[PDB]
Amino acid sequence: YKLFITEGYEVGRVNGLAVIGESAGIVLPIIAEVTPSMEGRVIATGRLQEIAREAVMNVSAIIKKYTGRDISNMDVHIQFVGTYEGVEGASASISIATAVISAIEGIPVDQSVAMTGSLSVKGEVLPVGGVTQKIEAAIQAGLKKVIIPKDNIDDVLLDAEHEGKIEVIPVSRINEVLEHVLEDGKKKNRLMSKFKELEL
Amino acid sequence: YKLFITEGYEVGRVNGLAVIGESAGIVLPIIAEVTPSMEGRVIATGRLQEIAREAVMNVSAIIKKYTGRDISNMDVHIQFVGTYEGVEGASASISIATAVISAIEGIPVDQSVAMTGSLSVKGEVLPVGGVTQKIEAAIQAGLKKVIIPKDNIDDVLLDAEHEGKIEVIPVSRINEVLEHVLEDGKKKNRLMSKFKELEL
Amino acid sequence: YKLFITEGYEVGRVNGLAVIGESAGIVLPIIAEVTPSMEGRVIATGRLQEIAREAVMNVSAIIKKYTGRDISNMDVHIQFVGTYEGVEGASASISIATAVISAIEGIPVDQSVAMTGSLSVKGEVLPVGGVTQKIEAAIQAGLKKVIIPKDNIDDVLLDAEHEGKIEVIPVSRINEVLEHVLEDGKKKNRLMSKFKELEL
Amino acid sequence: YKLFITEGYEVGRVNGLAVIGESAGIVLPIIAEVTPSMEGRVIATGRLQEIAREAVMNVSAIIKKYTGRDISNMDVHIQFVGTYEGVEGASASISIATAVISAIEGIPVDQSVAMTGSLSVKGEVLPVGGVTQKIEAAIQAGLKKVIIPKDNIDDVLLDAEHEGKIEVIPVSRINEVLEHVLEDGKKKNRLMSKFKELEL
Amino acid sequence: YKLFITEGYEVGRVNGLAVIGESAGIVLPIIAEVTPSMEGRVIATGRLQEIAREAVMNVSAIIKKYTGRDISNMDVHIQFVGTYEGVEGASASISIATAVISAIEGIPVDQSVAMTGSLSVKGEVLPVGGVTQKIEAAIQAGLKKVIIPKDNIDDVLLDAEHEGKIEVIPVSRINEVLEHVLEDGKKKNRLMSKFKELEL
Amino acid sequence: YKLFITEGYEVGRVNGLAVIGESAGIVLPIIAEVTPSMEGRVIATGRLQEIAREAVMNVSAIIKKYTGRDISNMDVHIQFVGTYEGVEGASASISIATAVISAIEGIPVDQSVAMTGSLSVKGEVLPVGGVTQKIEAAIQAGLKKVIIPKDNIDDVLLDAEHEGKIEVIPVSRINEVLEHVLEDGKKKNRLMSKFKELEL
Repeated sequence: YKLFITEGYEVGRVNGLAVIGESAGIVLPIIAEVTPSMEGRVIATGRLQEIAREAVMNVSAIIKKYTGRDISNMDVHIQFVGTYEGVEGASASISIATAVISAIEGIPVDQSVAMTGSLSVKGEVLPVGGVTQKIEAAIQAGLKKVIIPKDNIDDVLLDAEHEGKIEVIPVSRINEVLEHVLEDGKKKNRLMSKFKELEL
Repeated sequence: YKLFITEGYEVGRVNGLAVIGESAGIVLPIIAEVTPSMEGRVIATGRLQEIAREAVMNVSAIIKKYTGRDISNMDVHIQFVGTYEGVEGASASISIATAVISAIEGIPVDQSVAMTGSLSVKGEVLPVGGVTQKIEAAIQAGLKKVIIPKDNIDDVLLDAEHEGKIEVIPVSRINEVLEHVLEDGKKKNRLMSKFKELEL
Repeated sequence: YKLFITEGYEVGRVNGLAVIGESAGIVLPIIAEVTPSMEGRVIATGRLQEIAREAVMNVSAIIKKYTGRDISNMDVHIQFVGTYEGVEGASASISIATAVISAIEGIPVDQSVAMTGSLSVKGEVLPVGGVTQKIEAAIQAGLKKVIIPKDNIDDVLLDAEHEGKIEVIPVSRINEVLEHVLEDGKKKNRLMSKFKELEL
Repeated sequence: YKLFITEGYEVGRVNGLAVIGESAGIVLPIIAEVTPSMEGRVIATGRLQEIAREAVMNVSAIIKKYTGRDISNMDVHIQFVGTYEGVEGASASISIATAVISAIEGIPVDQSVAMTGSLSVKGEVLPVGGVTQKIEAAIQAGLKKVIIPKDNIDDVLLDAEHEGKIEVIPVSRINEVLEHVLEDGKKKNRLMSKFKELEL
Repeated sequence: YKLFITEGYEVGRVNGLAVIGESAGIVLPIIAEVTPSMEGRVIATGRLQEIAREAVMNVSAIIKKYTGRDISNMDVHIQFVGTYEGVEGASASISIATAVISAIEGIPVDQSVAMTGSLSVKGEVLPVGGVTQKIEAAIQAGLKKVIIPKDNIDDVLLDAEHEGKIEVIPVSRINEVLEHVLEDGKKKNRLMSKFKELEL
Repeated sequence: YKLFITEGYEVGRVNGLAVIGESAGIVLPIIAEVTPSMEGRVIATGRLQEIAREAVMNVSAIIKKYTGRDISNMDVHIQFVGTYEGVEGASASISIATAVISAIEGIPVDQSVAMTGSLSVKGEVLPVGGVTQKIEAAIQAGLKKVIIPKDNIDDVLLDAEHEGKIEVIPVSRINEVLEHVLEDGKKKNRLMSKFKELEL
């Protein structure tokens, strides 16, 4: 069995990438759900819960500023699939942020893409460590694409036999991640129109 | 004596399956109780407490989204019957989730069924390890049925003399687990009507 | 001297039974005290502290559900009298649970009774090991009665000269334990009226 | 030199009695200090640290119940004077409990008294072993009085030439120990008034 | 070479005295360092590590009570210079305590002084064994002064040719040790003002 | 073959010097590795493991105080190359400390240097025994430089034909050792800037 899905589209689920130990990359699937708060809470358990809370608060800024969704009045649940000891996740991970936006908007995410990067409260995608290791993991998982921060493109020390078993997609801003992973359709179009101010 | 019940119906109690060491499967009975919080707490003690907290938070998402029960304002108590060293439980175990739903709704669970699987916050049943070992344990316990994730059906390496001393029931979503284990009646019917949106 | 009391009534004190090694039964007196929390804590030290924490959390469910006492806002102190190496106690021991209920309610417990059994969060008394050894210990201690789980009645391999130097009282639920050990009076009557829903 | 003081009054210091080997009694002076926690801690090091932690938790119940002092928000330091191999101390020792009450209340303790006994969380003084050996040690140390549990009075196998080189004071409850060892004055009177409910 | 410094001032370093075998005194230099804990730890290795842990916990009581320093949130490192087999150190050694206070406060210690004594959690200096042997060692090391507990002044069996090749300074309390060894200045004055309550 | 490298630069590896028997000096190469702790451990095996544990704890103080690295959350592995009977190593050896700093910082060490000395928790280099024997060993190994404690410069009883087949470098503090052995570059410069407070 596998803990990640590698093809097709799913709401609320993203293949993130992480590091275990110093340099063993792993695929870290995230699943998010949002519910009415019945003062909403971020609900996460386990080792990576702080990384989850930070990612949800940062994406909440962007969700409030650009889409006007009332995320402070929602409960946001973050699940990491597969509980590994000594995982390090990217702070304010873009995979968690993307999972949340997908779950709130009801727009499926491409499972054939993996991604790593740190989300700023302004919507930027900030550079992270271990990009080569994480790419290799995505290659081993048989993913088709990997999103990485622009500032980490120099940081890909592939191989000669690995370039390219995967498409690398550099990004500087969250709207770019969403263009690359959200299923095409009317809902995606409406959403992207709301981020035009972030582009500007 | 036995620590599990193997026939008839009980509110709040589910026969889960776990692994001890690498491959010794065991029946892991779960009992749940929910009380008013008099900001509710998840109360669990011992080695498997994190597995319990994760399962209750994930099922809480589904309970809030689909049934509208105010679980954040309830104390949820999770008990594992029999304290074994070096048990590994399925993350976000479906047995804990089912025990909680049974306890909140007051609908008894079939004790002749055992189950293993990981619950997603979206209501999916995700694949887990050690499925053959866990099935064997249920066979040894003289259970009649075992629920496993769909994605683990290939993972059943039974025997030739063991197929079939037990009915195997593959599942992809939590509402399926509930159809298979909750006592039939008006309360079960009302509950299942609330999950039709999960089916959809 | 003796570490246990064998006749008369005492608030907060119960003669539990345990096993040391494999089959040496011992009387394990428990004393409990509850104080305002001045977020309450369970306070226990030593080898059996986990058994104590589990028993107090399970009985807390029943105390909240049926009597409405705010036990989350109390400190609960559990003392085991006599510190023996390699004691094994019944998980979620009914003696600890009974000591707590006695201490909160201020209703003395019969010291001439010993008991063993595991408390479920639902209020059931679950079967335990070493029942013959534990009964013998109570006989040697000169106790008059012993409470055991119903499911362990077949498990009493007495002797021919030991049946009966003690009254054996089988139980299935916590309210039965309380009927058999709490001092008769108005406080006991009020309490038992609150458990009628557990009977039902 | 001597490790114990044998006359006059000192805050926070008590001459306890212990056994080394099987029957060599020794005077075991305890010194306690309490500080604001700046979630308080019990701080003890060495072989007898568990005995110390147990005694402080048990006396904390009584301190919270009867005097209302916030001991969970204090650091409690327990020192044993003289580090002897293979000392056995009375579980939940009344000497440690008395040292703590003296230190919190600022009321000096009579150094001419030694004591042994086990404190229950309810405030009782429970019987202990080796009472003759411990009394002899106090006699050899030239102490004037020794407090022992009531239930151990039969257990004093003195001599004919030793009865009485020391005053024996039997006790059943902690308030009695405090009446016998705390320096007389207004602070002692206030404190004892708070224990009247323990007498009752 | 020598393992101890015998003149001038150094932060964090104290010449303690110990016994090897039964009566061979030695100078036992201690060096301490305190760091932020980045729940602080006492870090000590080797044979005397328990003596070190005890001394640091006892001086921590005094540091918290009188100076208000948050020592529970500091890592305290204790080093013994020269690793000798079968050293016995004074329990809760005043040299370790002084090294810690010097290191936290940044106030140098006189290397021309050696000291021995046991620190109580109340700030007293308690008597210790082998005082003559330890004094002789300080004499052989060419130290100028030696601090000993008051109660050990009778215990100095010098010689006729050794009285006095060294100044003996008797002490009853820790503030006296600090008056005698800390470098004079504004920092020492501030510190000593905080101990006036210990004098009282 | 040789167990030590005598020219060029290597991360994590240092040529220390030790004594076998009374006066046979040997080159004692140390290799260190640091890993995330996945509460870190010092991992060392064999005869010199205590010397290794002491050196790592002392250098940890300096690493925490001056560079802010979280070494308590790292596993530190210390290997001694060549297992000789009856080696004596310098307590808190500066070679082990240097190997650790090199491994954490990723800055190679000059293999043409050997060193001996004891590290204080304050960062001083303390004198050690057998300096002549150790220097001779480095000469025989064909090393180019040897670092020794300042206080041992009088202790070099070379020869007339041995002065100088090697450069002797006296040191008083750890930052001096690092200036002399770490490969020049930006990483070394950054590190040395953090020790300026140790110089001061």
